Amino acid sequence: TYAVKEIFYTLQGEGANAGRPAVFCRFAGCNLWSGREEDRAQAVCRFCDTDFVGTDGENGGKFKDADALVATIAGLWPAGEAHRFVVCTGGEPMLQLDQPLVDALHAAGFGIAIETNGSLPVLESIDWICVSPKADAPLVVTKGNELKVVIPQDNQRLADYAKLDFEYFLVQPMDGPSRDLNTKLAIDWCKRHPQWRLSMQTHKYLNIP
Amino acid sequence: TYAVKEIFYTLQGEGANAGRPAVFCRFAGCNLWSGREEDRAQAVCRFCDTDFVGTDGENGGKFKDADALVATIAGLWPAGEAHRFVVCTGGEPMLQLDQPLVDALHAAGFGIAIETNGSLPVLESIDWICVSPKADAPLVVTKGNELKVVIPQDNQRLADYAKLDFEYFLVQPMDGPSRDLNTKLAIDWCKRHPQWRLSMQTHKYLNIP
Ligand SMILES: C[S@@+](CC[C@H](N)C(=O)[O-])C[C@H]1O[C@@H](n2cnc3c(N)ncnc32)[C@H](O)[C@@H]1O
Ligand SMILES: C[S@@+](CC[C@H](N)C(=O)[O-])C[C@H]1O[C@@H](n2cnc3c(N)ncnc32)[C@H](O)[C@@H]1O
Ligand SMILES: Nc1nc2c(c(=O)[nH]1)N[C@@H](C(=O)O)CN2
Ligand SMILES: Nc1nc2c(c(=O)[nH]1)N[C@@H](C(=O)O)CN2
Ligand code: SF4
Ligand code: SF4
Ligand code: NA
Ligand code: NA
Ligand code: NA
Repeated sequence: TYAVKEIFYTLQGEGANAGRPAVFCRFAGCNLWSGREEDRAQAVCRFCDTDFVGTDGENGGKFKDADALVATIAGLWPAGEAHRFVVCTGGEPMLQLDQPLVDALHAAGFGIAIETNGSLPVLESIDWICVSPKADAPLVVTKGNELKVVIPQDNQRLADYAKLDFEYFLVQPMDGPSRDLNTKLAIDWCKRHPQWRLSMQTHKYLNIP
Repeated sequence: TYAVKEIFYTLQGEGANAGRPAVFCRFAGCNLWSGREEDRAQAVCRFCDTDFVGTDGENGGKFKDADALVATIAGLWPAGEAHRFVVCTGGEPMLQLDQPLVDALHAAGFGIAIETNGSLPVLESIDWICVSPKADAPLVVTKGNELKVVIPQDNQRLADYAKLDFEYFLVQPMDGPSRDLNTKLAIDWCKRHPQWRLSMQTHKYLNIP
């Protein structure tokens, strides 16, 4: 059984796949924050820009099995078009994403991406693994396709991340009252340490979901 | 001998490599437009957003040979950092980019990207080939890494471009008085035909060179 906040079709706004059409499957619930504003100030992850509480968003609900969920995800794809691509996110998707859902998505022709905080083991049959490490959480996922680090966070050991086994190393400016400041910081970081590339949250500039 | 408008260090704003630190080598001169405003209305390519006239920009000039040009390019890279990457553009870079410059850049440890209008044969030893076809010009480069089509253009057979031999197919909104309009058209195009992905001119949103 899957608790899903929302499912929607848009362009991936972030990371190496920015600009790519994708169905987003946003799972409800996270292991680093309750999602309640009352808890934010004491949480492990305190800067979250997302509503992942409950199953009341667009196409959200409790799905009784993988087939039900895949049917809804598939239904959002343009008729007759291939290149099916789904981004599993949340919330922390690895609280719920399992091999049966991965297998059912694959059998429906989807390539699968995940957005994960890296504090939980990931299924390696997932096609595109994006890990976004939180400075005060364990990082147990040390290989993947892209490591997308939100900066700045206190306690961060940023240069150390570049030692890990990823294809791409990205910094993403932390949105909030200092987004423009953080964007300049991020640009400067990449220019000084060009192993790193910039990940903009482009959907916020394009004003799309 | 090379006529170079400007050379500068920044992040690639466009295409699949958007966000990546790069030295931009902007060659002076193009074969589809003189670069003069009085000629724009009659040019083969009429929507250009770039100044490629003369050799008077930052680090711009007339370079004696490949070694002199590579020296200036390499000089802009952060000392002791690898991942060297140069984007050859202009102007139309294939008017000037030759094998000795490519070989010299490679010997200096640079990966080489090109931004080309596709009307001239390209050097296939270039590491990253981005082709941006102009609807009223011939297209003689029909394979490469990314095909980044600026939209809308009159006379365009946009869907048909997808039959060419590229890894990525992108649409980029035409900047000018209708940028926001064209951005909406481009997003819609990708969502309708998800083989295509959106290429934003992110440097214009970030306000960086
Ligand atoms: C909402 S999280 C959900 C996926 C997973 N829980 C994670 O943290 O990777 C999706 C992405 O948004 C990023 N993000 C969250 N809050 C952000 C903020 N205020 N500014 C920028 N990126 C943010 C996260 O780091 C992550 O890369
Ligand atoms: C200035 S051109 C130089 C390289 C070569 N002349 C070409 O056209 O590809 C660099 C890139 O900017 C794109 N471009 C030019 N004018 C533009 C505009 N008004 N809006 C959006 N992209 C534009 C071109 O299509 C090309 O992809
Ligand atoms: N367009 C778009 N892209 C996104 C997001 C989002 O909310 N919209 N959210 C991010 C996420 O929550 O995973 C990833 N990329
Ligand atoms: N940052 C940045 N990226 C660019 C450009 C530019 O002017 N700035 N110009 C484009 C070009 O003229 O090739 C390609 N990408
Ligand atoms: S770990 Fe991801 S989903 Fe959870 S609070 Fe942090 S950014 Fe939000
Ligand atoms: S072909 Fe490229 S450089 Fe030449 S006018 Fe068009 S966009 Fe500008
Ligand atoms: Na989000
Ligand atoms: Na330009
Ligand atoms: Na058209």
